[PDB]
This record gives sequence, structure tokens and C-alpha cells, in this order.
Amino acid sequence: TCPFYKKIPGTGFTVDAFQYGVVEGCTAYFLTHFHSDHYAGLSKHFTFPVYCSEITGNLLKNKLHVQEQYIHPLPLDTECIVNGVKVVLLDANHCPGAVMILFYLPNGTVILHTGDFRADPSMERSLLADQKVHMLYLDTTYCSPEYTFPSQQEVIRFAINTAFEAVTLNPHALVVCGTYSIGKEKVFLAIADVLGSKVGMSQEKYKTLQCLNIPEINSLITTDMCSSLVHLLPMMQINFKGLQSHLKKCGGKYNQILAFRPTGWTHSNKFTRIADVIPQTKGNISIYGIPYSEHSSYLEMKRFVQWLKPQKIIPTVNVGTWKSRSTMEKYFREWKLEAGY
Ligand code: NI
Repeated sequence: TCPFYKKIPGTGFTVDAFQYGVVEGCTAYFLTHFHSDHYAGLSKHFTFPVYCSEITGNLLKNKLHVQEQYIHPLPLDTECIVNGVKVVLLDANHCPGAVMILFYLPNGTVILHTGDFRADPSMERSLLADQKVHMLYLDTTYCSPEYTFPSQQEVIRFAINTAFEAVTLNPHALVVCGTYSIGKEKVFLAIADVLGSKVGMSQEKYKTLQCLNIPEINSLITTDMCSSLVHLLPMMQINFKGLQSHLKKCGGKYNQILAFRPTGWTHSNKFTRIADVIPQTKGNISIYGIPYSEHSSYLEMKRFVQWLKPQKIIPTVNVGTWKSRSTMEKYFREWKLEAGY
């Protein structure tokens, strides 16, 4: 049964709730972004409207095969009427095509649903600036003060350096990057750009990337592995036994892999900086963890919530245990008392 934090009061609207069957009263199903925990349930056999971004729409048509008529894409930053309810989609700074949604209720209440988001000061000069938001459905993935991590630009710096160093020291080394969903494309696109290469990938990953409206994408990616010295592999596969296995397949064309595992937070964020990172080394294969996040740090979330001064906050992540729920409420009370809303 669909949980209350996936429903919008005073509408027939649900958000990211495609896994419960028909939800009684729901005229419209919103999908914030193409990540399987949020889309779990969609197929070619959906014949209810789905509202989403253009980019999410392309992924729905081409990867799950939903029929063009039931995909209502909407432009961002555009006041749009949807069953006689004004809504806006705003960029979430998550993965490609990921959105937050502003709902303007008839009764005068305004609600923001963040979907998954990495809060940023550029949001404070968006359409949110123009009016009061009463309710906030919030991505609470990293709602605890241990959760710090660097800026994406810091991380992309490190990567561009590591890769370009090794490639120049040894010109027969391959760069690999791990992936399992959309997101974090900047990692591999930045490395490939510094090395004068395209990125090489399986057919299915090429298909996924050809849906994202990246400008110039035909110049940046290929399915021809032989022709490329930055390769993408499944994240499952980014280990020694799998990198060894893969290093065979290239057929004596490279004598050393240098891989990157973009991850979110791990416990080594508590005791080590980004300029002071190392990889595990079994022979000639070197695997980097790099903490590239597409979710708000604790401080980033805090600033956004304290600027927004919402009258009420409804968590959408880590809501399954009473301890997590309770811990989160305590932070929301501190923020409000500090900020005087
Ligand atoms: Ni996500």
C-alpha cells in the first residue's frame, strides 16, 4: 500500500509510486528520475499518464518501452497546467533528467518535492525565490553531520590529474570507470576529454547514454572498445578477478589498468581528504575510490532548508525505522531554532 509520503494532498497526484499497482484516486503518476528504486514497476503496459522531464521520457520510451502517448514530458522552468493544477519542474542537480516538482494547490498551499537532489546555492535564485513554500518532501539520504564530502569540481580535478599522469608515464595503460545506473557521467567524460579519446562501452550502455541530450555526444562515445583508452564496465566487475578477466580480452593492447570507482559516502570520508587518496593494488591493476556524490551533504541540505523556511518537512529517505525518523526530527528542530522560522 502506497505510503503517505508518496502522495500529494488535494490532488490526484502521486510521486515515484509505480510499484503498488493502481493507486485509487491517482489520475497522474510523476517520476522524478530514471533510477530503479523510483521507477520500480513501470513497463510497456502502463496506460496511465506519467509526467516527467524530456530526458526521463526518452529513457522510458527506449529502455522500458512505454508508449509515447502516456509519456508526458514537460520543459523545466516553465509554468505548466496539469489537470487544472499549476506545476513546475526544476533541475534537481542529481542525475541526467532528474527533477524537483513545485505543486501550486487550489487552496493556496505550495508544496516542493525534491525527488533525489544535491542542494546548491544556484537554487536560491530559481523560481523558488518568488514565493512561500509550506511543505517540503525532502531527500534525507545524508541527513547526519558525519556526512561530509568534497565538491564535484574538486573530485573531477583529482580524477583528471590521476589519469593524465599515469597515461603520460605509461602510454599502454587503460583507464576504466565503474558504473551501474545513470549519473556521474562527468567522471568519465572529463577523463576522456583530457586524454584525447572517446569513451568505450557495451551496446546497452551506449543506448542509455544516447537518450540523455548531451550536446556533441556522437563525438564523445563509441561502442568500438579497441579504438578507445577510457572504458566503462559494470560496477560489479570493478575488482581484480574481473579486471584481470577484462584485461585479457583487450588482447595484449594494454599492460596496466587504472580504474576509478565513484562511490557516495564511505567511512573513510571521516579520516582522509581528497588530495590524500590511494588505491588497492594487486599487481598491475589499481582501483581508486573517489567520493563523487549526487546527493546533498549534511551542510548543503541544512543551508537549503534554512533558506526555504518550510512550515513542514516530510522525509522520503531513511524513513523505515523509528530511530532514523526520530534522529531526523531532532535535526529539523535545531535548524528551525537556529534560523528563527
Ligand atoms: Ni537517485
